[PDB]
Amino acid sequence: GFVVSVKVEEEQLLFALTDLNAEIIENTSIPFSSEKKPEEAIELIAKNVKKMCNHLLGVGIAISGLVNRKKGTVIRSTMLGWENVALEAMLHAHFPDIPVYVDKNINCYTLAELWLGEGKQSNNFATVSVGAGLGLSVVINRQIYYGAQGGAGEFGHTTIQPGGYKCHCGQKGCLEMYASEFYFRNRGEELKEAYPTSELNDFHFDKVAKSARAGDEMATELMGKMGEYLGYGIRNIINTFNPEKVIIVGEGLHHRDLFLTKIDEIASQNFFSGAGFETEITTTSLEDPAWLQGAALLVIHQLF
Amino acid sequence: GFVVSVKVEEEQLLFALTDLNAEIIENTSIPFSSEKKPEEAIELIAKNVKKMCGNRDMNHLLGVGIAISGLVNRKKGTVIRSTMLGWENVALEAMLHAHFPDIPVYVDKNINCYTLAELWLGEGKQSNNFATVSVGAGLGLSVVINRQIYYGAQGGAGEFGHTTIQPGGYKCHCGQKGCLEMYASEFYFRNRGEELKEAYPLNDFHFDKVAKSARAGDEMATELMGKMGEYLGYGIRNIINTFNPEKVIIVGEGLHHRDLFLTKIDEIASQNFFSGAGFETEITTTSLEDPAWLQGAALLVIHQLF
Ligand SMILES: OC[C@H]1O[C@H](OC[C@H]2O[C@H](O)[C@H](O)[C@@H](O)[C@@H]2O)[C@H](O)[C@@H](O)[C@@H]1O
Ligand SMILES: OC[C@H]1O[C@H](OC[C@H]2O[C@H](O)[C@H](O)[C@@H](O)[C@@H]2O)[C@H](O)[C@@H](O)[C@@H]1O
Ligand SMILES: [Cl-]
Ligand SMILES: [Zn+2]
Ligand SMILES: [Zn+2]
Repeated sequence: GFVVSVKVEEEQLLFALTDLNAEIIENTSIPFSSEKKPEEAIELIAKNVKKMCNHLLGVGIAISGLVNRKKGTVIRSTMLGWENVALEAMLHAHFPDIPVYVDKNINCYTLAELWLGEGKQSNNFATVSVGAGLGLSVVINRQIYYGAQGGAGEFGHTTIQPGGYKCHCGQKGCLEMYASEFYFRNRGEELKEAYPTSELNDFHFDKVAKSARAGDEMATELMGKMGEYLGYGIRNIINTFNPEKVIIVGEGLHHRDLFLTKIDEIASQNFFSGAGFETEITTTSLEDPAWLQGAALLVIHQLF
Repeated sequence: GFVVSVKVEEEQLLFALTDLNAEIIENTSIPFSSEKKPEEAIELIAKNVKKMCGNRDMNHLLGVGIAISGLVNRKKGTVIRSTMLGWENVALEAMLHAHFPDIPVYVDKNINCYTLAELWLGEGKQSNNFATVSVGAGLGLSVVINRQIYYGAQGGAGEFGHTTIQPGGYKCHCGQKGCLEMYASEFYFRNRGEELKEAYPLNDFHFDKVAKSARAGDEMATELMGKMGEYLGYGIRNIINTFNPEKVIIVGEGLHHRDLFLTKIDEIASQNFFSGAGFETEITTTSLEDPAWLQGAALLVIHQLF
């Protein structure tokens, strides 16, 4: 009795085999750029699901973008450049009598928080992810809020700087262009000429954090500003939702020492704290594999 | 039976007498700036509640509903924080009960009251997840999820006017810098208008006055009004990407001058995460009018009594 879950990131596919309590039995990571390559990615997924396995009760998939959870399709992921991808149908060519379920990445994480994490107690909280992009999932009554057609929570594509950086979504000035890994490239390209002896020219989160800790001037400017914008974003979430608490999650937390304080400084100055009512902003006690545990719970709740 | 409703604005107090369908029977408005004067406001409210009742059996007054800006504790009827008014911990319901100790008094945020009117009387009656956004003196939001207003943890949800649209921008009455309200409401006209004086050699920055000058062809007022509409567009875009509402209902006194900014909203807000995939979100103006703030505050009472 087992479930297989998948997280489709932009530069790697993650897999796990879990039991019926979403406890991980095995997990792996396959380097692959899925950008504009859904068919090839899905063949790799099928191959790697088969590799991990009769008593496969389902496959759960966490992915970026607008998903139709009813049909198992990826309507629009501008993170991946995927347009109307029939993910469930395509995997069912390989695994005919195995349920496939798809949901937005951060919604899957939030299922994990609800069942295993600091969303055990709470009934109204928000989950914000930091890393490659910026994600949001809001829980209202221990239920994820999906909005009219499952698209709620594209908080990364709220405008934080009108007229600012061009986003992958087609808009200018999206929060994700300032309050995620994308900022390091957007701003780092502009700063090259001013900082010609910077170590830094790979703008992945890890590399930027490494250089910032090493005292590189450009890297610390990038990391400092990204934290400020993330602070604005979390403040916005607070003033908008009045959540009981905000739970920060995501791979960016490997470098939390470089931005959490900045987030707290900004986000704790909010509409309700002006009256003396503080909103708790806390980091998840779950780790990176909870994206996969959550995608598994996607299947498990469909069963029971 | 009847109820009396009140809307506490920043420069006037509005009143209505209402039957139990929220139909307005009487109304009045007193020009009074309640800015840092809660005690005087309550005396005026008490006076005008009585005036609304007229010669009626006061025994038939079923309750009083009050629409107001800011963070309200809707259980105790306190105004915890209205930075629009400069009020903090005003025990509005208790102060009123001192005058009317034997009738219910209910308090809620202004745009929540309007949204009750949309739910019962308007374009919200036929929807289950929609967002209501008010334009005028400030920028309000109420979101309905399953035909219920979403209040969040302590009733504070929807301070969307105090999301940051321009980091480092205009100082807001809430204490933050760069709030959406400083760009997508009447406040923008003062904020930006003061900066544009030297560029355009209009001195009253109220919404009505700026609208008048913009229609008359005043370059400054036209520039103010266009940009305000752009910012309101971004605000509504953000609402859409955040909530994926079935629809957005625009409401408020700012709509008296809708022809000066509504097309700018649609241009910006229609470009959103879901419309990129061919799914349009309807953005429409309410068919209700200004008195629905008062009808909503009456519904606040009625639908808590019955
Ligand atoms: O925050 C870490 C997280 O970033 C992405 O997911 C968040 C977010 O990214 C874009 O805004 C999409 O439009 C949203 O639908 C996504 O929720 C990465 O995809 C994810 O792998 C990473 O953990
Ligand atoms: O939009 C017209 C409306 O503006 C104000 O109410 C909206 C909003 O103002 C601030 O952001 C407050 O902090 C919020 O609690 C309010 O909902 C005016 O107070 C109102 O009279 C007017 O109709
Ligand atoms: Cl600020
Ligand atoms: Zn974007
Ligand atoms: Zn503000």
